[PDB]
Amino acid sequence: GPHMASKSEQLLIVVSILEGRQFPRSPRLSLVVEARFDGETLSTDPVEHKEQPQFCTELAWELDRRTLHQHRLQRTPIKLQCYAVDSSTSARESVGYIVLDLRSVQEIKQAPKWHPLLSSKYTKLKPALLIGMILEN
Repeated sequence: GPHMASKSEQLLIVVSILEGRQFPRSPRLSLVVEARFDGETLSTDPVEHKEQPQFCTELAWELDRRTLHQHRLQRTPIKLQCYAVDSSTSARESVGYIVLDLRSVQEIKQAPKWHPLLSSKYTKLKPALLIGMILEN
């Protein structure tokens, strides 16, 4: 009819923020990673600003397969920013960003990979995040 409903499988996109490398050791600071996908922001809880920070957090969004297909075609990003948080002054500062896209994410799983932070505040070495991305069921 003139109005047509749509049905497709409900899915979870799960982004795993596993760990970092090549950060400066900063005992006064912590690190938070925030991810935004399609106007929905999720954040890790602060972890120590070690050289190899242990984020160990999954961030999950729900969508259906037809909406996912559209996001692939539009190359809708999952936008990550990494923040150094200074609890002594309740301040934070972006120390770099990563842009992920879903073009390849599938049930058929892919191994996590290292993504360097772009526009990094920490210009010695190459700070990076180990990130996994999967479609769950």
